Amino acid sequence: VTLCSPTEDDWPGMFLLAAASFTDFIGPESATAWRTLVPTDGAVVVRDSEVVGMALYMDLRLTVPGEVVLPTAGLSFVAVAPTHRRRGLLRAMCAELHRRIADSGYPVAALHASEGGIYGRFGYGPATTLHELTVDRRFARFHADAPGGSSVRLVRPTEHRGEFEAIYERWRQQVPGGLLRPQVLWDELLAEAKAAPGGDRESFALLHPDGYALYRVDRTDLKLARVSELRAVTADAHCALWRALIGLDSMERISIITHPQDPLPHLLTDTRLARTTWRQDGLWLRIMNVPAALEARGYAHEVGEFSTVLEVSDGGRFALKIGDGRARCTPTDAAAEIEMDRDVLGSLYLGAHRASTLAAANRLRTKDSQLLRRLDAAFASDVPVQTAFEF
Amino acid sequence: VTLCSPTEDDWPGMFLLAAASFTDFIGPESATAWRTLVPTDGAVVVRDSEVVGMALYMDLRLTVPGEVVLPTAGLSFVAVAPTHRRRGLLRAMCAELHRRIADSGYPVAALHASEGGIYGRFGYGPATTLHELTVDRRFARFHADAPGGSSVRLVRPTEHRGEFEAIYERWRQQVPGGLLRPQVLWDELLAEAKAAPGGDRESFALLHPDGYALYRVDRTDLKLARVSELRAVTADAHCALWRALIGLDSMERISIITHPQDPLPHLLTDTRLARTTWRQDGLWLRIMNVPAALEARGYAHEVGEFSTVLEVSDGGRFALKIGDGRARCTPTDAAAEIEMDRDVLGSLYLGAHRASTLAAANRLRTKDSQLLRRLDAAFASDVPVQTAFEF
Amino acid sequence: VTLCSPTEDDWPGMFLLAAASFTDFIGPESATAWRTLVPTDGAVVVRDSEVVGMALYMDLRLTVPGEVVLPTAGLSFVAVAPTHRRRGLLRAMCAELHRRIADSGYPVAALHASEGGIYGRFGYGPATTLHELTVDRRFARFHADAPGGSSVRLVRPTEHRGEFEAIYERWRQQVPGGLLRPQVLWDELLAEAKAAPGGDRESFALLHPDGYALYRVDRTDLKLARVSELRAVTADAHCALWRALIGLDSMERISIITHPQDPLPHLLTDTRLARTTWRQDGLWLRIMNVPAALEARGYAHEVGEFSTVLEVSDGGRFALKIGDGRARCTPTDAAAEIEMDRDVLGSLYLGAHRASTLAAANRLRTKDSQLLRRLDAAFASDVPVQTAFEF
Amino acid sequence: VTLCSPTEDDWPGMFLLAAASFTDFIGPESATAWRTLVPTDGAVVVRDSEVVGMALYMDLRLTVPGEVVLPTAGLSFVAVAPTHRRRGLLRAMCAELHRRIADSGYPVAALHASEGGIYGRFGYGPATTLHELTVDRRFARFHADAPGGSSVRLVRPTEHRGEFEAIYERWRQQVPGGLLRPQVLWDELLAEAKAAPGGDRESFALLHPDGYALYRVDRTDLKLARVSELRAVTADAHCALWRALIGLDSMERISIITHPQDPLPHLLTDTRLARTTWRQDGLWLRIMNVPAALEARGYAHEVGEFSTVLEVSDGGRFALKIGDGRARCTPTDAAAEIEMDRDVLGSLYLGAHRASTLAAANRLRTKDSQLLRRLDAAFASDVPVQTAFEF
Ligand SMILES: O=C(CCCN1CC=C(n2c(=O)[nH]c3ccccc32)CC1)c1ccc(F)cc1
Ligand SMILES: O=C(CCCN1CC=C(n2c(=O)[nH]c3ccccc32)CC1)c1ccc(F)cc1
Ligand SMILES: O=C(CCCN1CC=C(n2c(=O)[nH]c3ccccc32)CC1)c1ccc(F)cc1
Ligand SMILES: O=C(CCCN1CC=C(n2c(=O)[nH]c3ccccc32)CC1)c1ccc(F)cc1
Repeated sequence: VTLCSPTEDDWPGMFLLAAASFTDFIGPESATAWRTLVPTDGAVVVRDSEVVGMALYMDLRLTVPGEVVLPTAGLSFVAVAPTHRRRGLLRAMCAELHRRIADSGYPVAALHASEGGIYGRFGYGPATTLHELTVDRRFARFHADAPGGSSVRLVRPTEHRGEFEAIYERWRQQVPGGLLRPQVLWDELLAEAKAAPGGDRESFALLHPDGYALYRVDRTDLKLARVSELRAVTADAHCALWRALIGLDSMERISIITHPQDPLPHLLTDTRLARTTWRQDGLWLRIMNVPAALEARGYAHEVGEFSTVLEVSDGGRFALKIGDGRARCTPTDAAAEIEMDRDVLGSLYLGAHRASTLAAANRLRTKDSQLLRRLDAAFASDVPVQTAFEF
Repeated sequence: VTLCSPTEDDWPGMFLLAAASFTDFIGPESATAWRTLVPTDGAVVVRDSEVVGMALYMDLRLTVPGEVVLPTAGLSFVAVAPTHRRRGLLRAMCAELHRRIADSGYPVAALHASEGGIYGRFGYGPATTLHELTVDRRFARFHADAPGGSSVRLVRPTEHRGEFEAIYERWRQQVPGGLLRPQVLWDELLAEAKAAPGGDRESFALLHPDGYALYRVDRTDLKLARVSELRAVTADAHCALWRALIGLDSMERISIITHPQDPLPHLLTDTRLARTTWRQDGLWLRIMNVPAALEARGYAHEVGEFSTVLEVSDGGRFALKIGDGRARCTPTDAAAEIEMDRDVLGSLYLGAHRASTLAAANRLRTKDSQLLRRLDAAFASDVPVQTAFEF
Repeated sequence: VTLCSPTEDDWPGMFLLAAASFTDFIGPESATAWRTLVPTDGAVVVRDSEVVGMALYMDLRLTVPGEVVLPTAGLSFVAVAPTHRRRGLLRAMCAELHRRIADSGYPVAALHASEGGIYGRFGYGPATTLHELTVDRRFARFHADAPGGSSVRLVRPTEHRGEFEAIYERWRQQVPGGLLRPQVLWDELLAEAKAAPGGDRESFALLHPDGYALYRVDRTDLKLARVSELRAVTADAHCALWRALIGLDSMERISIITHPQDPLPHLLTDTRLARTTWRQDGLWLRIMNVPAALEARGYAHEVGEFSTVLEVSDGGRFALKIGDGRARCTPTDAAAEIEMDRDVLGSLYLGAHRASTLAAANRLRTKDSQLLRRLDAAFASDVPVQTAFEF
Repeated sequence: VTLCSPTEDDWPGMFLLAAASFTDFIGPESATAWRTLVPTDGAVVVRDSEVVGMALYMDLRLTVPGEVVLPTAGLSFVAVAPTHRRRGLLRAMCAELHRRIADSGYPVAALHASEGGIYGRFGYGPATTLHELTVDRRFARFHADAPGGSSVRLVRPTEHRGEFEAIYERWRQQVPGGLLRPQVLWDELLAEAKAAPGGDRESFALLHPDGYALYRVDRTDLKLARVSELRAVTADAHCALWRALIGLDSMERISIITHPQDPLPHLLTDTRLARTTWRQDGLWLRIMNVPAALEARGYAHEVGEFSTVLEVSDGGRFALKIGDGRARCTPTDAAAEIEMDRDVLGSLYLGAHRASTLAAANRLRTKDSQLLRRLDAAFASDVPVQTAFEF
């Protein structure tokens, strides 16, 4: 019907659509807390009267390679009523928000995808990889070389908020994929930590000066401990926390949603005991401003200075010069040496996907295999890309 | 009791131990064919009279980064009788074969591990990663950018041996992890292709000028096609074969044991449809001669010349200079800048594991983070490491 | 229609009824081998022309407490056509065979029951207990006290028939529940040992001078080894064989159908690792001649001489005197002190069930609790009752 | 760090360790009620400041054969923080409590084991056997001989506390394994009887003058009734209650955790319908004072007077004379005829395990098989050993 910024009167209608669209809907109280991260004009609704479509973005701070922090539009709360499918409501809402996001001066937008087949056509590429490890801790023995053969304390999460906040803040600034976690999201996290009748069990924390793990026993599998979050600033902290987790003698299995480069398997005499049980796209990126994004991040120092011409499909053509870990990215009408869709650049941006891999799928086109190797090396992240928290 | 090279009289006793030790035992006829790959003095047995221990190596040819082919001792048929456990028979047999392998002039030994917790202590490190992808082909749609939007033929494997041989030979020479597949292993492969009463179903082949896929419907899950092997020399061949496999309209799912950098997910509009259902160590490497191995392989051209001192624990100390994609590796008593166990070098050698990841687990020790980045970049493989065939 | 001893012409019709009645039917060749154990007049058929009912008994030798061996009628191959149910054919056939068995001079009849609710009314009581133990052998560690901390050999069963025969013969004579295993059943056992296409895997043997285990990997669960049979004459042999079985390092689990008093759990540091996964009635006994049966077996020496009057319902009344491990059992019309149905006496006879337990269910009636304790102690078996082989 | 009796200030720290260690943790309110059973100096904590280890014992009254009631130290609430494993904290805490328990004058200590591989080395032997029976009540028909072919009432548990208390008190005094159930544990039991939102369903009671059953429908399997507790003083009460339970016509299955000698199967025309679905060690015993324990219990009258010399490993050597159902147990330096570890004596003490079975595992050593038979008969319990309630 019409596409508008919602009034205060629209939010009950938005909560109804949310409840009907999201099985994990956090409820009106929690949703109202997350609103404090939505700027003025950060939300659109379609009315037919009742809300049949909604989408918004939150003001986020995303760490990219080089420990550079970018202002980031975090898309969220995106729903079309089941009564109004195949009516181009998602396309209309995504076009309006992208317009507002671009005009506001955000260099990147980000989201978590409900399905993998939807956001590629709006220029979002999967930029981090979720990697679930399940450890059969009954067989787990630490390698002779593993650090810390206690510095770790078993604590109530709500009693050590200050220490978790300070450790997380250090973590998010040093890791590509890191997000600033504002105070309202700490309020929400520590509320979810407590037990619920017929719901999740009590959360516990393992606290080190340079890391923490939040974990809870699974609702139904009482021999599975699920680590909701492990933030370690040092290798010593990461090993110490895993020694403590393998010490949960009443559990058969410890599971964590981590990143592909988690060193956990190498801490054990049997690397195979850390089984990959699940893999999925994590954070998705849409590069809003190609030159601003490419100039902002740091590049591998190991690759020698090189120049090329990059065309993003309907996204501009640029003279790209990378040397001394920095990029210069300027307008040109010179012949393109590399072509890709905007989504592909998003997938390269945090170093989670190799240019060579995307080239092999013809998502990235060049006639120079030397240029491909140089892109691969340059866009690689020294610190492996991790996922911060879902939004 | 005693450790000897087996006589012809010992092989029936070895087949009994094999049958009792290996649920996948290929049987005496097939085992006798695989013997033709075992050199004179390539086998040891422990007798108590009956065979209570055995181990052997086969003469293999392994492709490493730089399209360099190394003579490789492939350990196989390693068994201790259940009556003679915890008697140091494995250690005795592994020490004797390694002695023979080293003296024979092999720069590397390789194996497939029955368990992950066993071969690390004998200096084997996991060097390739098996990555099972399962595609729900009912939802699978190819991306607009994907090549070849037919060059592929559905054929009987036994009728196109010459073409499979020629395609495989091109594949194995261009890919790190590639093994020469001798004639006896082609005889064995095409025998396993045929249907067995109460066994596997008939194997089919999809044949392209520059690639093939061997597949069969699963024994019990009649909606699952299992790709036993897909060898593609070009991206066009890889895409064409996957278009054909997604055309198996009577199947719900196509599964393949592939490598982490398989571009398949990027060929689809929904990358998530190519689900990682399983991950395990593939080929394990023991570097027998550190300087011969390190000098033999090619290194990334992107990293500028650098020099360091590498100590392998009880494996020598070496002045290591890497530049122009080549390494020089000479004896030194100069202070070590990098320390690691022999197994760790095996894990780095084909580029499947990052020095940075192993350093984070303290399996690789240095005080210079710049040196770590340079090792990471140098040991990286341009062509992603794949697994050839199990032995 | 009519009840007759079958002619040679009837056996094809009997094999058809067998095939249709028994999913485990051994087939006409094996059935013809088992016939050699059926005496002249050991079989009845009901014809309607076609066979609609059959039953037979084999000449067996059953060991009872005191190492006494009784001639035993082993009922088997009992079937009523699905076309002729609820026509009293089973009752007619059981009455005729029991008549022949009694007149032939057998003191006891025995069977394995297809269902638990059928044979009680014909005077059969469950006399042995099948107890399946499943060991998670990955955690299994032997106790410091366990014997034999090798005497055991891994062998092909067919190559050591003489040794298995000799060990079994010693076992069956010393254990209540022991059956003589004739030559035709050894022929049949060693034929079932070999692998079958789309059937069972190859059987292996662990051979000690004073015991053997026959085992095979499960058809479908390739991490489960099933022990079909373990016959140990000494505790040393039993422990040595279990050390070897726990040495099957490619298995997660070892299962055995054993007896409730199997000492296996006490050999381990964690008794709980030997899990009871299944329990069922094994051998069923019908006491044909009460005085002959009661006088034949040995009794506990620990109980002092006592006298009572036992009435079996429609089975006679007897003055029963037990002292010095022997019983005298003579006719009397004196008042009964103990009453029970014939089936209950069968359940007491091998010591598998306590008189006190059966009394608590009112299956055994007396007004003297002292008499109950004395029966309990007297009928107890020093050597625990085991099950020999199914028939 | 240090091992102390806890102050009131320590109990919040103990509740945190409890919550993190025990998935079935009863919560601080219930735990505070169970404290009333812990004597002054009945608890130890290890502090590192925070609680990293705890253990306590409760004052219990345990019935042993001969209807003799022993003061019993019931170990419970035993936990080591996952941060402080493999630091000998359990050994230190168990040594201190055993010292206090011995000095206080308890002849026996008892516990329920979280795992089977832990308490044997501290002298605890499994002394009762939990036996789960599952009845498919749709097929269940009572035998002609079964008593009571109504005396039973369906009631709300909270309304008949006095009658349950009085029946239980009669039960616990007449059965080996019986525990006095104090008022606080009746308060706790009847609170657990009520329904919980997203928790257990409402409990019902079947009440007979001489027995009760407490049962509830399973949370998730709505065709399974679980009997939490059935206490029957007479066989008539036991049968009447089972007739009522088989009358739960909306259920497919009735399950109960009972003892191996439960007469239930013998009440049915098909004994096989009472399936053993689970078997585990119940109560564990550590004999603190060998002579006090052995002299306290009654022995079988059926065995004639005999004398032997018993050595408990690091537990004393004793002249043991058993006659007229009583034992005299005095110091001696005479040659040992029987040797066993302390844990083994615990396993024999309530008659749940036969000396012959433990001898077959070499956990009990003698050279006289006649002595073995006499021990077997003497330590046997006339009334079968049952399990009271878990602690
Ligand atoms: O509603 C959102 C975004 C929140 C997305 N959620 C995504 C992730 C979360 N969760 C988890 O990660 N595990 C959970 C289990 C139960 C419930 C929620 C879980 C929580 C948030 C919202 C609402 C109103 C706004 F203005 C702006 C935004
Ligand atoms: O026995 C071997 C090594 C073969 C290892 N196998 C390892 C891998 C194989 N397989 C598969 O990959 N899938 C299979 C399914 C059923 C049976 C075998 C399968 C086949 C070979 C041997 C025997 C005698 C020698 F002298 C030297 C060596
Ligand atoms: O047919 C019988 C009695 C045999 C009863 N069976 C009962 C037990 C056996 N089996 C097992 O124990 N496991 C088996 C697996 C597959 C097939 C058979 C199995 C084998 C025998 C027979 C036939 C003709 C006669 F004259 C007299 C008697
Ligand atoms: O915490 C204990 C011992 C209690 C052991 N539990 C063991 C057995 C029980 N349970 C069951 O049997 N089924 C249950 C289901 C849900 C919750 C508890 C269940 C309850 C008690 C304690 C606490 C403080 C003390 F001072 C002294 C002692």
